[PDB]
Amino acid sequence: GSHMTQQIKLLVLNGPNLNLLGQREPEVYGSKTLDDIIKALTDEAALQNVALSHLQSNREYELIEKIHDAFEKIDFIIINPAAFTHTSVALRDALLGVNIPFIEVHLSNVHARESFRHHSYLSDIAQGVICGLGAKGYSFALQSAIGKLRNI
Amino acid sequence: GSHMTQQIKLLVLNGPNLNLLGQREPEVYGSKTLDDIIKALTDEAALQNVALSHLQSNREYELIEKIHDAFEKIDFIIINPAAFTHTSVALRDALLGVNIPFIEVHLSNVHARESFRHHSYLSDIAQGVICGLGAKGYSFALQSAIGKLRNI
Amino acid sequence: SHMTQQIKLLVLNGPNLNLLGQREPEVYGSKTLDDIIKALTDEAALQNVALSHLQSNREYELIEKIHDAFEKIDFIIINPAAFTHTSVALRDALLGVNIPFIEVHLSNVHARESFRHHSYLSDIAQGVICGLGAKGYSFALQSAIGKLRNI
Amino acid sequence: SHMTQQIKLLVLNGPNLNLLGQREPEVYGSKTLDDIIKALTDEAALQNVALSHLQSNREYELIEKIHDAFEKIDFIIINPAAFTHTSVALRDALLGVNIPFIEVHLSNVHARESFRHHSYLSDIAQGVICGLGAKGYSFALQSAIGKLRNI
Amino acid sequence: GSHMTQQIKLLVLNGPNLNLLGQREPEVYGSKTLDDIIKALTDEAALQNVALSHLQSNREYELIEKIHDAFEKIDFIIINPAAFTHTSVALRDALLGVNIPFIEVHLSNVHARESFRHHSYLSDIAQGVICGLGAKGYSFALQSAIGKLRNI
Amino acid sequence: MTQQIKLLVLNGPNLNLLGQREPEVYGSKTLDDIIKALTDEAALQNVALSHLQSNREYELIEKIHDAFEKIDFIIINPAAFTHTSVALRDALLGVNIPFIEVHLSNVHARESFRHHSYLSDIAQGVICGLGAKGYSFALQSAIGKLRNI
Amino acid sequence: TQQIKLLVLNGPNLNLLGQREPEVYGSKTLDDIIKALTDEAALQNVALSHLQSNREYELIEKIHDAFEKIDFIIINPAAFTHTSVALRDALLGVNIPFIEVHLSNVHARESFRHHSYLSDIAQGVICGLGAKGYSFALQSAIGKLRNI
Amino acid sequence: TQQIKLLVLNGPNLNLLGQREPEVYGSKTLDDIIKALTDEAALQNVALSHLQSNREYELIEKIHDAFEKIDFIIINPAAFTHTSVALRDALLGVNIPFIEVHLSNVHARESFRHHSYLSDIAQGVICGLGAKGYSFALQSAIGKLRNI
Amino acid sequence: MTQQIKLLVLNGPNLNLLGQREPEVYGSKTLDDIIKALTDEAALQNVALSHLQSNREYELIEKIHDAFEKIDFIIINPAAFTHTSVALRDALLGVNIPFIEVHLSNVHARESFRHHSYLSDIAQGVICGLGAKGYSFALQSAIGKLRNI
Amino acid sequence: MTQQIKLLVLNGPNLNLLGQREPEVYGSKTLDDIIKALTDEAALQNVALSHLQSNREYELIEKIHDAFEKIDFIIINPAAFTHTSVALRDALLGVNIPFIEVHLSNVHARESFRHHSYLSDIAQGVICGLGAKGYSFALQSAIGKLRNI
Amino acid sequence: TQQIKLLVLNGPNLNLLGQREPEVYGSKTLDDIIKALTDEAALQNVALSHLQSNREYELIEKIHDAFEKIDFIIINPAAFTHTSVALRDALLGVNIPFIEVHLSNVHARESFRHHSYLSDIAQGVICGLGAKGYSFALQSAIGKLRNI
Amino acid sequence: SHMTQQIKLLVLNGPNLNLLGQREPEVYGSKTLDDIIKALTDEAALQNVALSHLQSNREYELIEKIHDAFEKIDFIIINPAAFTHTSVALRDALLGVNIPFIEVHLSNVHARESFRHHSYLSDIAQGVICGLGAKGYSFALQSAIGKLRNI
Repeated sequence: GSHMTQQIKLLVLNGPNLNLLGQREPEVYGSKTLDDIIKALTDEAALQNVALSHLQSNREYELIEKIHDAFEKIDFIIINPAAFTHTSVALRDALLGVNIPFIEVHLSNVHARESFRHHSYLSDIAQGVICGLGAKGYSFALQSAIGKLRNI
Repeated sequence: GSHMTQQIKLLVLNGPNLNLLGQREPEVYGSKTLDDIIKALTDEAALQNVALSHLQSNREYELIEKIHDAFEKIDFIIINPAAFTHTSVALRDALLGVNIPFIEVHLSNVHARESFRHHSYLSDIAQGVICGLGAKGYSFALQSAIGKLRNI
Repeated sequence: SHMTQQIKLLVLNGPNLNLLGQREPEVYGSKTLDDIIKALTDEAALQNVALSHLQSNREYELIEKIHDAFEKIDFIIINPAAFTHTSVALRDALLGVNIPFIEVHLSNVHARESFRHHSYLSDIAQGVICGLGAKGYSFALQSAIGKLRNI
Repeated sequence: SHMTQQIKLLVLNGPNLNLLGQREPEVYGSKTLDDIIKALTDEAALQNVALSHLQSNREYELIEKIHDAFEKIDFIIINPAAFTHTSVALRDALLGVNIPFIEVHLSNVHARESFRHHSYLSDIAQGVICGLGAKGYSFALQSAIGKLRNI
Repeated sequence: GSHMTQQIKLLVLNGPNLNLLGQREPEVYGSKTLDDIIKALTDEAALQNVALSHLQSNREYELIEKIHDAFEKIDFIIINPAAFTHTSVALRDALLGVNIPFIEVHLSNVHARESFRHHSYLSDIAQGVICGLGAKGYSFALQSAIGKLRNI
Repeated sequence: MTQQIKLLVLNGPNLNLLGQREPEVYGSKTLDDIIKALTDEAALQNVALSHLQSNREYELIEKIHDAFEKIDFIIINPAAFTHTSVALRDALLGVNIPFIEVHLSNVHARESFRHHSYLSDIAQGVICGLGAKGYSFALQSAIGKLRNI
Repeated sequence: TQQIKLLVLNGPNLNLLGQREPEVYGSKTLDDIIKALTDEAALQNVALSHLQSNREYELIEKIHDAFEKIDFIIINPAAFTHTSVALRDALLGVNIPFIEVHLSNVHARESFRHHSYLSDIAQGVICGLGAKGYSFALQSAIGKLRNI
Repeated sequence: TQQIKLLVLNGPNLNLLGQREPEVYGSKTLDDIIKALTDEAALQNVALSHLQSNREYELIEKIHDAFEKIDFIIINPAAFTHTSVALRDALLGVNIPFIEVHLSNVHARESFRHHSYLSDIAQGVICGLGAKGYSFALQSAIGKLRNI
Repeated sequence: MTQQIKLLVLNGPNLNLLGQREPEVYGSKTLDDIIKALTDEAALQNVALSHLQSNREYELIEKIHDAFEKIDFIIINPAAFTHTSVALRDALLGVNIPFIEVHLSNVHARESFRHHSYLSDIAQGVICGLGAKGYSFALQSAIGKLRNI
Repeated sequence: MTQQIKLLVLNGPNLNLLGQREPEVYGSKTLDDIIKALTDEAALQNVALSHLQSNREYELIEKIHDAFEKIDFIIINPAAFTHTSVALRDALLGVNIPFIEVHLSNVHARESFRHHSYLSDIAQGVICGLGAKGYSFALQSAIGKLRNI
Repeated sequence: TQQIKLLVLNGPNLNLLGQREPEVYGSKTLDDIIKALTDEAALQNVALSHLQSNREYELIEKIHDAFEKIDFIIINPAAFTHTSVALRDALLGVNIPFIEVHLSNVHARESFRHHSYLSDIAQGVICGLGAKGYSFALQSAIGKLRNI
Repeated sequence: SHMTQQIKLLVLNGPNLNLLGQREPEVYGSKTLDDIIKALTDEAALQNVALSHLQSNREYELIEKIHDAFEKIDFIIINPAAFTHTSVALRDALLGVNIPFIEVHLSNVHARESFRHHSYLSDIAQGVICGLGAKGYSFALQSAIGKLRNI
């Protein structure tokens, strides 16, 4: 506690369709964009000596290749795989292959939606899972990650 | 009926392997190419004041990103997702995210093929589904779409 | 129509389709089964297709009409309605007379209860149309003409 | 805290959570349920949230506390522990009083036996946190404040 | 047997995450890289008048498009689809569309791993399947392919 | 003063056999005996009760179509058709008359194929196992629903 | 007539009847239903006793106490219908005939509500007919016990 | 011997036997099979009656009419084997013993044809042996009724 | 004049117990009685009928291998092995002799594990529930198939 | 000389009914009779045997919590709770006392919902079907495990 | 007492007990367990006979030979528990009561080991308690046969 | 072969494999089991592998041979044929003697009936070869040599 902390390098990965946040019927579904969420999250992290990086993609390969590039360079991942949660064994195997701990986040409550959304190829190997709490879910994952890495 | 119609903008999306149409054993499986089908369909649409656009891809992301780019620009989609019908939740979520009505088409009768082909991530949110009627399926979807948008 | 060989096509409609247009027409639609068949028969005749029709709430009347179609009808368009999910006997009647057919549904069965997702006909149909309303019968007619004339 | 309307929040903990910190603390952890609730109550008070708590191994005490919360509590945070997988009665108590809630688990249920993968609460919760240990209750508190104050 | 053989053109396809071979904890999981395996395999093939080509990708489309480009140019495929074995109907349909015989290989024993890894969209249409025998699996597939094409 | 209610009772296949075989074992009451009693009970509360029993699915479907805008409530025991007839479900939905499903026997005590009904989810409610009084209970429920008592 | 002793058992959450949004979900309380049913029974020389509880044990222990004291049970186990093998085995152990009643049509609700641990051993089941279901169960019990 | 009265019931589509591509699927018609079977029965003092129908009700109503009139039933329900609970309950209701017969081997066909609503309550089942299956069922019925 | 048919009857485990326990209850007929009668019936139609019953799966498999090019038709009651032995299925496929599956009891009236057979889909046909006459029916069917009568 | 063993027997719902109904049919032995006999058998081998039977799941959970660091071994018949109570599984795991699961009846001969136990995989072992002696067998096993005999 | 004749049957691979890594998996051999059990039985005037086999037929044929000769069977079918309908039908055919025993807790092992072809027709089942399970089965058999 | 320690390898073949090459050899193939084993034994000997073989239609002969292999055999290659899908006893024999093995099938089981898709051995095998015909045994031999010699 008394010493300066070591910088944590944390990567946030977002999957398909999350670039649409804030676009359709904003008076109904909300006005906050993904860029707004990540800007806020990057500032929150920087006040705790965390250098937060981000990629969102509709391209599964961009997410896989970014996980590979994270090897021995990133301390922790926060991932919202979106639709690829239910379909991508390749993302599971990238995360197991680089051995970086991660937390799974969803804006929506997947358990209140169709039954196909109730199965995740990541949840069993995640440190934990947050769903249904909106944009704050990313901040909760960041808080969890800092506490896990610094034992606080 | 008495007034000039408003132009309809319709996008046709084709998924993987449909670029192979007409290539293998044409005396056995048929000589018509996908370009032949789309040329004919584009002319059929133009005679009814429909501007028909098209993308075929083996790249799921190209299809997702084209759906995103369609937002507030396209009135209706006709999609043959091919193999991605059974696998792509991301395509389901792109179509729900942009809120454009669509019809699902297959050249083959999926119900006569393997059991994995009997489930579609699109069929329940499509306006309707055509399968097994070959290339004419696209024309039937176009006819349906014009009637739905112009109430005829 | 003149240069072509006449096609003989039978349309079969299952139970409850006689109710089309009856209840809350402002809500569920005004068009009757008679209206759909009149229009379809006119469309067929202009392409040298002689179109016959039977609708029934009696499974046997559909089976027996299929038997009577043997060596007399080129193509069948069938909306079996609720019998789609229940009638093995209709499947075996169609297999027994070996006439190609298309399955049509007005509604999108895939958007409805899971018991409607299974058909005893879809695997042996030439193809299936669902969810496009009454134009689905015209699409089936168009498809049948193209198949039998190679056009 | 001053400018805000006070929130009344109830935390409910199910069976066996009273054992936290008791067995092999060097191995499974030292922190007790009392330690988690003391900290959580202090965190709530600084944001003008009055936080009440009940833990029980008695399903009825949880049901009856939910009934007593009607028209008196704004939000519930619940870790039903083993009752997550078994108690339809707790589901119906929460539906019956119509208070929004968040489900929390210390452990990652998805990493454990398949019977723990099913919850009678998760579909009607506002959301679910699992696997993040005792900070999950604080995350649920943060979420509840943001939802009720639109912040 | 007495005549010179006709050259066989064989394509090896590798799916996602196989580029990680040899990288993590090599004293534990092994030091051999995918490039090491393919170099050895290409030399083994060249001594039997087989011209062996290779693509590994984390991009499903690169694998699909390479299969399409193989049409009437390649005699046989060896494929380790990795995670896409369990998920990609599109790869199944590319291989059926070009009608090139193939053998499925896995370094790991998929039957000893999670139940989702027990189903393959390729195994029923492969000539055969090798799993669990490590890098030699590719050599066994090559040996099998030569014998099938030359009737030896 | 009450407005007359018009109520139709529909009985499916094999219920015409009630009372016929080994009456000392399975009971002596016939379907005609149940319906005569029920028609009298209904008449005392200004309900005009009509009845069809059939082994012909079509006769039940066609009767339901003919009931449109003419009948206030249906009591149906579809017997074996409860587990097999989607067409009866769709007839009842298509005419939009409220109904109650009744079975003399406790279907939940019988083979597992009898545990599912194509009508139970869209019925007002379901009565099983209580013998012939179940039709009386259904009649009482229908009167209370239509007259808000 | 010989007096019949009949016990009505109600499971969890039925104490909430009539409390929330009464203009929407209904004004009748469980006490209203039981007071009416107790009167209906007393006019036919039936002594009707009642227990509603959110405590599974209270219902089990009441069933044990009914042994050789009660002629018939009417039970709405509410959520416990789908979960309590212990209630099934309490009813089988005391061998008192019973009818299962639900206010709501369980078949119209989620699939987990389609299965009952009691329905196969009940005399019969009534669902979806609201509070009159308890009256129909009482009528059925009288007819069975008095052969009328 | 005492005369036996035996009813043979045939379900849907069996009227098509012998009609389509006879060089491929066979020339024997249902009338050919039944005329032969009626003669085989008459030589053993069995009066054999027959109904084939595509109408489920005709088969149900024939079974009701058989009550206390017929000693044994042979039934090939064809497609109705897999679908008709009503036929099962008609046979259980009149309590006449019966054998189930199919011309084709249902076990070699699609999985929905593997389940019968009649097989568990039949005396026995014959499938796949063609038209001789009806003769074997007749032989079995004679042996059961005359204890031979 | 007919050509002689050579037919092998195979019986699986526990069928040697026929007739032994509580004969007044379960029957007095032994397997030897059934086979002696069947061998006589076959001989009258110029069929040479051979038999093996075993509790040893291998004795049945090895007999089927030995039948190759020597036996025209098999009648098999695999008893418990019907539900468990893929190896018997593959023996029969490997020698390509037509066969009929017979069971004395109605397997469809018994526990659900008895409802599946590794032989029924590749048999010419299946007879169950008709007691010892089922072997006679199978013999009649085999004669008719081989002689086109 | 042996060290005393402290052993707790837990009995779940409905076992208080043992011996009550139709004793000429279902048996006359009461739970009190079984426990008195078992307590005497344990005392002869320097085992102090305590007991709770309850229809209240919480009384069983709370007793298991109270056993922590005070009891060497548990014998539990959870009765109906065997098939329903994850909370009892988690109580037993949380105090880490070895246990044996016992049932008087053969659960495998009863309805399929009785075939699954939330305790059987984490028990030392399971005894079913052998009546009241099953508690004696569990006691013998516990003595042998704790004393390595 | 009247002498009881009791047969113990052991299935495949139980001959390996005590062979591999005895410091890890245990030193007791099957012959050690059976010699002790034979002595325990002989002190109670039980004649105990034993067969262990990797040959399914040897166990089936031994059960047939037990008919009217043996009062009770204790069986650990090992792998055959999950696979052998033939063993079930041998035990049902000779109608000798039996107890099923496993050394290991099958419920803690793979899901295919959770199902037994014998458990529903056994008198009872013992698993997970090691070699003492055979003694408990012997104690149970004595009590049943002598009403003690 | 000289510089290496000799490997002792056992090949086990299940039921019906004795029929290889017997029926319609022009159609299903001419090569016999004896031909495969002669060739395999020669291939082994050139790499200082002493190869023993048993084929049987008797499950017990396979079980007992596995028991007899304890502390005497380095590696097993097994084609259990139909017993792959049925024999828990063979699984437990191999687990009981703790000798590593490879499962081989001539045919592609995944292309055949669904009951052939499940193996009681595949999860505990070092690996599995199917569909490659008789060369699969040679591939298994090659794999075993590389594993035991670290080459």
